Amino acid sequence: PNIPPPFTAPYAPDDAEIAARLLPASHLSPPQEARIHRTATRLIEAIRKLGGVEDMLREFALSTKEGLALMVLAEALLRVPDARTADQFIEDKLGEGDFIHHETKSTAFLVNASAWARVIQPGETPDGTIGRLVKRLGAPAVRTATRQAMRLMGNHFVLGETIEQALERGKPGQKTRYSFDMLGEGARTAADARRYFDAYASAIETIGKAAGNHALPDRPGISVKLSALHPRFEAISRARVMVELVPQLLDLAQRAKAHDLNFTVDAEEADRLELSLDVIAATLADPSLKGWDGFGLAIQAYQKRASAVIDYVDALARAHDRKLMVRLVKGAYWDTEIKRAQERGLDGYPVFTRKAMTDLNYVACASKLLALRPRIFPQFATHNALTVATVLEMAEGSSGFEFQRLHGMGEALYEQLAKDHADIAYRTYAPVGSHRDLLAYLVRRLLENGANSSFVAQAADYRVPVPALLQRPADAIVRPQAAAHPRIPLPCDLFAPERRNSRGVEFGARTALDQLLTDVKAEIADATPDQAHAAVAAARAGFAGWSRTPAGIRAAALEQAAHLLESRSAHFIALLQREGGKTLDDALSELREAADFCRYYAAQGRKLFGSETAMPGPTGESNALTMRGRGVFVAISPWNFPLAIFLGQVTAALMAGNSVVAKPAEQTPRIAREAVALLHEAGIPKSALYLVTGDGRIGAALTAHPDIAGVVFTGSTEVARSINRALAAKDGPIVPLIAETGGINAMIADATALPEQVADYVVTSAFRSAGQRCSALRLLFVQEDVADRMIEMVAGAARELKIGDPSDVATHVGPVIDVEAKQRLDAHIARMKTEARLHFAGPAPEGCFVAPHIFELTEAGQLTEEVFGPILHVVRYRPENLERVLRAIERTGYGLTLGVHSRIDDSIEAIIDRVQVGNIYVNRNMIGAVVGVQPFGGNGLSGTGPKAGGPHYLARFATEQTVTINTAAAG
Amino acid sequence: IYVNRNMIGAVVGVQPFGGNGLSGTGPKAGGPHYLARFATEQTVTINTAAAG
Amino acid sequence: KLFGSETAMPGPTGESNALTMRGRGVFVAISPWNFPLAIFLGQVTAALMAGNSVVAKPAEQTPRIAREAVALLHEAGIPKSALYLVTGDGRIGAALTAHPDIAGVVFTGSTEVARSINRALAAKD
Amino acid sequence: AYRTYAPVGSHRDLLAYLVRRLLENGANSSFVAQAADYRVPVPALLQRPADAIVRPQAAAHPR
Ligand SMILES: Cc1cc2nc3c(=O)[nH]c(=O)nc-3n(C[C@H](O)[C@H](O)[C@H](O)COP(=O)(O)OP(=O)(O)OC[C@H]3O[C@@H](n4cnc5c(N)ncnc54)[C@H](O)[C@@H]3O)c2cc1C
Ligand SMILES: Cc1cc2nc3c(=O)[nH]c(=O)nc-3n(C[C@H](O)[C@H](O)[C@H](O)COP(=O)(O)OP(=O)(O)OC[C@H]3O[C@@H](n4cnc5c(N)ncnc54)[C@H](O)[C@@H]3O)c2cc1C
Repeated sequence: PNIPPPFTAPYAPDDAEIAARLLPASHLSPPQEARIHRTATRLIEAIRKLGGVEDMLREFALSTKEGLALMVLAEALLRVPDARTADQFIEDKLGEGDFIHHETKSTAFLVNASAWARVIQPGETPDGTIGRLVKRLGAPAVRTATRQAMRLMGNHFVLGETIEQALERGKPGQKTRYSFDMLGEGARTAADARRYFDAYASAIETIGKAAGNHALPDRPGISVKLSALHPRFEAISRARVMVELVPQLLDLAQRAKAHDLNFTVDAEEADRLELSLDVIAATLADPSLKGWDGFGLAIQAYQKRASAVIDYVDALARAHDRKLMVRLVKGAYWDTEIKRAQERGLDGYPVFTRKAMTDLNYVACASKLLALRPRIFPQFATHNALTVATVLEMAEGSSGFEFQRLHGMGEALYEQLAKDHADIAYRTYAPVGSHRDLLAYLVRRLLENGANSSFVAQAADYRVPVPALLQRPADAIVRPQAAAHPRIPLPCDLFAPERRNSRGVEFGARTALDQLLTDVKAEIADATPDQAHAAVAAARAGFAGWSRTPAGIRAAALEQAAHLLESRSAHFIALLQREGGKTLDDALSELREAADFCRYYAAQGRKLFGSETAMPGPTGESNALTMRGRGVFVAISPWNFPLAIFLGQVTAALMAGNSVVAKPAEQTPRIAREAVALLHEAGIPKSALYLVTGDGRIGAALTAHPDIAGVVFTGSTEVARSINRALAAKDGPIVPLIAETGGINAMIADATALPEQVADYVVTSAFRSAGQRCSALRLLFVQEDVADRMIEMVAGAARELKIGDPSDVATHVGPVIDVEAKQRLDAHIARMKTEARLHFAGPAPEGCFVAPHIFELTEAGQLTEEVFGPILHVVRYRPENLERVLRAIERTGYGLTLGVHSRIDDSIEAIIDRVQVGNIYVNRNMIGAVVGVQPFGGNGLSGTGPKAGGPHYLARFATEQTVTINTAAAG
Repeated sequence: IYVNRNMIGAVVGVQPFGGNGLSGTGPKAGGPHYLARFATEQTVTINTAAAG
Repeated sequence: KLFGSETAMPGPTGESNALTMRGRGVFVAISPWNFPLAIFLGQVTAALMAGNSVVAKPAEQTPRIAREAVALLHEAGIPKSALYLVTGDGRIGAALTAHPDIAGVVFTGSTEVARSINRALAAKD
Repeated sequence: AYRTYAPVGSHRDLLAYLVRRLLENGANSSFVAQAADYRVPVPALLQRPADAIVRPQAAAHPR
């Protein structure tokens, strides 16, 4: 049969339609249900008859953060050479003080062994995760919880500083009772991708030398992650991924085949499904994998596409005439998928949103997989007693499949299953790898053991009666229309009923990305000072009628502008790419933001200007407060968000009842002209909105005009002051100036932060849009104990960014706006090269490009200007010198964005309390403020306020009027 | 604006008082838009996904 | 109502977004002779309420009431370090408003003086 | 100094004693029960009685 086409199932179909088929098909005869019920009751009875992570979380009532901190402290304590020394520490030091120090050191130990190896003053304020733990449970219970974490870490994990040390520790002249769930994921650098490859290769040899003499399926397996093997494993980098990753995955599959092992490609996020299936298919196709039945992959039942992934895998197996071992799981990234679909404004969720639907689809999928025997050998990975009992019933035997579990979970379940059914096979995986890969793995692990819907958690809570654990999924759903979770809105309804959300696109769905790429590919004289003056006068004339147009009618025009923007998204995205130099995601994002500005100011507009506010007062008198347009606003906009900031400023002014003269940046008048024509078409009268183009001279003519009633300006600090001076110089009214200006934006990362995550956030914040965002990271402060690893990881990550033509989908970093910008940037770079350590200087293509650069400074004071390009500055610091760091941030006088990366709530809160920055971003990137979600704007040298996209913005464009009427003659 | 009564003696919280043009910048003293002008906004955005 | 608590913003799951309002810094309060108690206290307590510290310069003709008011505020709970009274002419007012460390001016008085204050502010770097 | 008492007697007198004993160990307001529930932070166990009452008129239980 034919090799199947590239996988392209619909990403997020409707749950009800799926439920309409799954509900009737799940029906079981009374004797089938009786067997299921009995088997499952027995399994749970055994479960409720050792210790696991969930038990520790439940016993001390620990959050996932606290669980994490104790397990990290436990691993550090287990690696102390002399056990008595750890014992001394636990009793004498732990819980007595140095709470943050212990948490910081034990976490740093995971990337910098040297870091972990003092005298504690009494009466120390208990802060940090551990100190807060101690205030809550008492120091003695914390010691007890750490010792339990120590038994868990020592018994359920195979760990070392290096893979060689992990592998040596996990050794059995016999066979290992465990398959390896390797720790690695998401290479950030080319060197990370090689390290993980070598770890996998080394693991396979160790596993091989101890594999026993039986045939599959009774040989050990290894689990592998595509993201570990390639530093840009993403849909937009598919071309380079097919060429680079496939040979590497092939090399490991071959090494595995030589020991006749089970080799399994793990399933990761929904946006990587298609790409992974492409990688897997091309790899499987190689003739070198013939005559071996161990190749396989995981398939996630929580996805709506799961059943189609099974069809695809089967056709693949028939086309190449292979036997595959296929792992069926529910799925480990549920929270991530919900969040991403909301952020990306998708039209639905790739996963089910009711737990019972996952459970339903898992059983339907198991049923399908069982009938693909013997070509497919199904592996059912679950620790759910009901799921196990149900799959066992459907198999009608015990041959041709196995179950799977993770070391430290499901032990009692599968022991009992083995007693009641001697021919049952189950595979046990152990997590194996290096300390530097532990944190990322622990976080994912802890979300499921801490989940309340989790079977493992409930079974361990004796409040939950056994029969509750045995509810059939079909009886929890009942009706197809109930399939979706009622308390989780679709992304388009995220703000309902306040306003509609703009639509995004899933780049990981090739149908969506291809169409978007296709639609997009398918798509000005200056003004004289006299024309600018005529513009003001014409706007002054149109003001009277526009200010008196009812607020509902002004709002309707904004909402219609939003609708037309989204309807013509391809036209505007094409402009943003060609005139703005933006990558596809930046342009799409800008388009969304422009439409979000319209709907949001429209909604705030009705609330603010829709009706008067009655003031309390004496009887026989009415007092009403209203807000009226001010006059003609002059809107001056920058080149870097030439559509969204342009429209945000303009539609705010219009919404408040002002007429507008808008002057866009010299570099981007075409998009501004398309925007203005669009507003006119949406309902803005020709007499309320005028576009005037030209240089700073034209801008200065507008702002010097005696008849204007206010200025809204976004741009350089220097120009804002001159505008402010030109206004204050007039003898007329003092008009409002709203000025959003630059920043020297810092980020603080401590040693409790995950270095791979921070690296991601730093790369994005500093280098996305070639650093041409006002919110961009300019200055990273990183704690010395993790500084070398963090810097190396950011540098290695920056080197994987494709720089080039913005219209190419694979491009990460497009050109800077113009030659003058490139000249200023290249001059700062030349200076920094003689002044500070160069950690990275990327290769730029010929043309208007500047590549990411990373410099380390001796001190923050060496950075004195905002440099508007892809250039990161790094300062390493000592933990006790945080005060010097905070002062260094205060000293610039700026205050736009600040990033904070830390596990420690008390440190985060101490930083928030201290700084005056407009936008603080904790444990995520510092860019992409969402309208109505992150009201965006800074203070000090960074801006005047109020914040754009927030609830205090519109009022500033208007003036108040109080009407007081003596009503006593009416009675 | 005062209709069929005198033009003086604005009462705090009843007649938010203050003018525009050459008469003032705003916001009106004794009204609900006054305090905000003396303050600055701060947005704190926290990724809480690790907590669950 | 305004500073008592943060405003939760709508947003995606797995993320919190809170809007707060903080003091700006040092406010200079300049008040006229014609409502020497109420406009003095209106401007002063508003700035204080918003979380700013205040340097208040009353009109030359009415410092005695201004001093009694400031003393009364201290006694009612305003720390000495949050509120200071400076008396003198327009030149003293001009000293306060030209100072590079102040975070805002609240002014009631003549149109001509407002412009000169506004010019002195815009002149700063 | 502290004195420790042991329950001493015959089986025929146990049931009546156990019932009374079990009402206090099972009580949610019970200090012993709360201290053994790690959900309850140590500072909660240390609330002074006078601060739970606050006002004389609140002395009686409202429900
Ligand atoms: C050996 C092994 C290997 C694995 N490999 C992978 C892999 O490569 N990729 C991967 O993604 N997973 C993988 N998993 C699965 C993941 O790690 C979890 O263990 C698994 O999802 C838990 O399922 P369950 O039957 O044990 O538990 P349960 O408590 O029955 O099921 C919990 C699951 O339900 C789902 N869920 C929770 N809430 C909702 C909701 N509101 N709506 C819809 N669904 C919901 C989630 O998927 C959650 O994990 C693997 C598991 C094992 C044991
Ligand atoms: C050695 C010993 C001998 C004892 N002998 C006697 C005896 O002879 N007669 C006798 O009656 N008790 C006796 N008790 C007391 C009784 O057995 C309980 O042990 C005691 O009341 C618990 O108090 P506490 O300080 O340990 O615990 P706590 O948890 O502090 O206090 C619980 C007590 O609060 C009271 N209480 C609970 N709810 C309310 C409420 N809503 N309003 C008002 N009060 C409330 C009850 O008295 C309850 O026992 C004795 C206790 C001991 C240890």
